[PDB]
Amino acid sequence: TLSYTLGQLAAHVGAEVRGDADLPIQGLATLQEAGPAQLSFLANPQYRKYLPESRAGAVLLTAADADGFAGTALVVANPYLAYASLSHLFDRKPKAAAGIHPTAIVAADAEVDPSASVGAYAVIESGARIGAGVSIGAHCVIGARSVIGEGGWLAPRVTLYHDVTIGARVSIQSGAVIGGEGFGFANEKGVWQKIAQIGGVTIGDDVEIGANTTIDRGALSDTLIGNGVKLDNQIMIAHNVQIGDHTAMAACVGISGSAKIGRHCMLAGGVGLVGHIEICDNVFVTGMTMVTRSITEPGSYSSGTAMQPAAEWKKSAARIRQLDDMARRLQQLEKRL
Amino acid sequence: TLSYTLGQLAAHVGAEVRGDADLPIQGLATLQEAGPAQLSFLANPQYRKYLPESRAGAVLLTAADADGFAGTALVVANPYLAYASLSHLFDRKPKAAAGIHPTAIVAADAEVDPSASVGAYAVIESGARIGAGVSIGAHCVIGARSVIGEGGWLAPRVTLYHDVTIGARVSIQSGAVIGGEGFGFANEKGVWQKIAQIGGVTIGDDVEIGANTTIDRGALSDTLIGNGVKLDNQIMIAHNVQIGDHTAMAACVGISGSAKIGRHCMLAGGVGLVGHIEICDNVFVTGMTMVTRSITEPGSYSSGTAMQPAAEWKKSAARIRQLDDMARRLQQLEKRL
Amino acid sequence: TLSYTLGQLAAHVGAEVRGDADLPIQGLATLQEAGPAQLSFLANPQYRKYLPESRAGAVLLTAADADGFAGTALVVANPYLAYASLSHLFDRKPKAAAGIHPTAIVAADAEVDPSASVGAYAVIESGARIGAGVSIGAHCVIGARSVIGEGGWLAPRVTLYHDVTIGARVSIQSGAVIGGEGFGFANEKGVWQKIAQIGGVTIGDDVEIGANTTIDRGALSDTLIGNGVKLDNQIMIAHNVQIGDHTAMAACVGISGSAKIGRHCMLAGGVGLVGHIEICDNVFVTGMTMVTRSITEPGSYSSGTAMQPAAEWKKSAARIRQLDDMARRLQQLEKRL
Ligand SMILES: O=C(O)CCC(=O)c1cccc2ccccc12
Ligand SMILES: O=C(O)CCC(=O)c1cccc2ccccc12
Ligand SMILES: O=C(O)CCC(=O)c1cccc2ccccc12
Ligand SMILES: [Mg+2]
Repeated sequence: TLSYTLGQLAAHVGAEVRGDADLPIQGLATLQEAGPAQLSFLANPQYRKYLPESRAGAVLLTAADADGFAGTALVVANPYLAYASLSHLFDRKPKAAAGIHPTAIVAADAEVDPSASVGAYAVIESGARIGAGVSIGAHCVIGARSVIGEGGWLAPRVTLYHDVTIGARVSIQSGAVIGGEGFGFANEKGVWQKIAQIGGVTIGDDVEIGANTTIDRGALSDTLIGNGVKLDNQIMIAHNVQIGDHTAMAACVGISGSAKIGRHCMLAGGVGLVGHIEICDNVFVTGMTMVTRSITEPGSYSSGTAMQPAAEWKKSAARIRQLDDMARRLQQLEKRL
Repeated sequence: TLSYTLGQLAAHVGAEVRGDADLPIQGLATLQEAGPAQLSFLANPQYRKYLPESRAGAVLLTAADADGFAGTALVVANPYLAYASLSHLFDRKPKAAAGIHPTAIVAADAEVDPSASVGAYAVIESGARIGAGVSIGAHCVIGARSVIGEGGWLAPRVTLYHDVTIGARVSIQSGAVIGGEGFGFANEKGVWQKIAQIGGVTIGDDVEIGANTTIDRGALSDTLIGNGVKLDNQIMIAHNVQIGDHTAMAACVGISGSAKIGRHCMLAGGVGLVGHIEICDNVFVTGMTMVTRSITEPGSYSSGTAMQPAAEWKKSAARIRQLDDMARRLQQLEKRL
Repeated sequence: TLSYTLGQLAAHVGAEVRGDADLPIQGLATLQEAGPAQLSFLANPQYRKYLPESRAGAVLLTAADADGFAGTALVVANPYLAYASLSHLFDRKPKAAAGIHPTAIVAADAEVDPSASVGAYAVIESGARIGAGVSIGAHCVIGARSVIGEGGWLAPRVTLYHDVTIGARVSIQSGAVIGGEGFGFANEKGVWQKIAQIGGVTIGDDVEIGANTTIDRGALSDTLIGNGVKLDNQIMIAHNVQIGDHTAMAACVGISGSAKIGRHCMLAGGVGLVGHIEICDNVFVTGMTMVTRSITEPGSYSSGTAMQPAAEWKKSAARIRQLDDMARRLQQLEKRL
């Protein structure tokens, strides 16, 4: 097991020990799943009720929660952010150290920093470029002239096409496909005719791309993902979308061709965006919303209906089908009075 | 071709022959696509009209349907369940018999039952564990310390991360990713900060996982899939979801972080569940529903609207935008009478 | 760089030069991103305002737009379709010329036209059949007795199962899975029992299949994709669906078991179709629509609600919950007058 003292861990997030710093810790855990060997935290004002009964060894707490506290504490401004920081010290994910696999193919035109690792059966086409301390997983395919900046981590079975440019510290889960040819077809008298896709992709720094997520290449200009953009799993980004820095998109979100999302935007799960619209900075879209027109006011937007028992849903739908009569009924009365 | 007598096939589901058991059969087919060489069935009271004209050789039938029947029958309590049983005898899917491929990599720390098969270019990291009569397809990646119980069938290009524990008789279609790092980020003054994902996955026995489906690893505790849980394709299960045994989820369903589904639940296609809610046992959610709050009453739940021609949809939406006036109009009249 | 004269390019789409045909061109570009080295076009009557200020070298234009035009033009009936045609001459996607990779496995029972290419670590099972001038990418898996007609292009990490038959000039982006076993289970007293999937797939000619798209094999008959059918990314086609020739489906669309779509149909993004319904020819379904019943009238169909600010959405939902009172209120008044 990986284990550390409260002192080593307090050091990492600059906390104050309020028991004994000598106490070993072997992993992290929620308030009411935590053992004596484990560090927890209170982030939610709500779970304030559940703190005393925790068998946690130690607890990341604001000075306020820590005050009159039965146990040993680690005191910090933001427990959750400290929790977030500490989480990496307990990550048991393997880290295949530097060098290529004999199996992995690499074109003679491909630069590949010595500090980087390429896993089994990998492939790397002509003009590729693997920046420093990058980690490329097994069965990954990098396409021609595609670029992963330093600190990148690509899980196995990730595919880049030709002409995909990525900043530093990229994180890409398995199954991801970047630079694919999206729907582009013209209608010649009711037959679809292939518009070839001759843009590429450009992705800034510190970007997460979740598993089985697809990002289409541009039609002419590049598909643009800004810096610190966090994309969950099963996401679809069409050709020529632009995403503002620090925008977060939850799972199963689909953005149509040429849509532009400003900065610090949050799209909840299974949001769709029609093509050729613009979303201004600081927009929250609630889950399974269909965004149909550009957004200029920052704030929160929804579509959908209240969940009901199916029977009540049928009565609602029917009450909705009779709105016309009700407005006819209501105009006949408007006359006589 | 694979072929069998009505007797061999009656044996397998303990049916009564009501023609001659000597009659060869070469495959199965629907009532009104069936040839003389083929066994059909009546499961639907509805298709009772379509039975006489069937050119089926033989028909799995309840005693009731079989009575006064022109053709040769196989009599059973449940034709459809008998149909289901017989279906496997006509499955032409290859079965790469035991042993590893020279190509496949296996770490020295990995146990791999002799009875199991590992296909071309496979990969198996340190501390892996391939139970007995498991079948691992080509380009599969098993991650470190991950465990497939006996009878497992993993199609090609399936990915397990580190620390994925799976019961017996697992069936996983291609493209599936289990143990991926889902969206977990804290907001440091408008920048997303990686919460590392240090849970794993635990999956019980007799579980189906469809193609390109993703199951996230836990943040701290494991992601939990109970026994006999049937997940269609393109599904997304976020970190720390719990699924009750015998729950079925149709394609394109997305379950957010920490949601709990009880047992014998049915989620129709493209249902979404917001995070941190609980669904009690025996809930049916109709297709493309957004479930926003916990469910305590067993039964059937919906959201969405009646499909209309687009023009009528526009008149509905407009009739809905004027509900406020209609309640103002209706309060002015409420006064004077 | 690839470069061509206006004359060579006018030749390809039979246009009339209305400056000098000697002028080299190095790529294509939108009206107001175009440099002097680049050919643009006016397809949209809307962007007619943006033509004069374009730094485009040359512009594909209808005679009408070209008339009194400051720059050098290429004159054609349909600029956009000419644009579509020309686009392929600037496609920088690599093209791994004929022959197999030493790495690639091929069964002795597999025919593989000499004109075709199979990339690194590919796999091709018994009874396969790679028609002429087909291109199979790295890590592709073709399953047993599956057939790609001539002119096919399969990106890397594409998976075919056993018994998948495909016409000519197929285009399949990465991550695609064709012939997977979809949800098929019977309920034996609340336990799901595997119905084996013993149909295959049949796909006509000139078909696009986008990335991470899944197409299920048939239960008994084949899954059917007609000719010139264009499927975007992240799409799910259940067992035994039928798609009419020239039907287009945008990204994240999900079609349930046994649904039939006629010809020249357009499904916008994230449309769902319930199983066992029929859609007649020439139907447009707007984005994120749930189609619940068969469609017989050609035209345009919708479900969903108008996007609102979340607050207004809450007032709408509440105004909708009080429709019953409003119809009670409206019946009490209907009495007294
Ligand atoms: O659920 C939360 O409350 C936050 C994350 C989120 O938006 C999400 C993730 C996955 C599937 C979903 C389905 C419906 C609504 C939301 C989601
Ligand atoms: O369609 C049925 O009636 C049963 C299976 C099912 O729920 C389904 C599967 C795939 C896509 C869907 C889209 C909308 C609604 C349902 C589905
Ligand atoms: O958006 C257009 O206007 C045309 C293409 C399209 O229908 C689309 C593509 C991807 C995601 C979507 C989400 C919602 C609505 C439409 C889409
Ligand atoms: Mg979806």
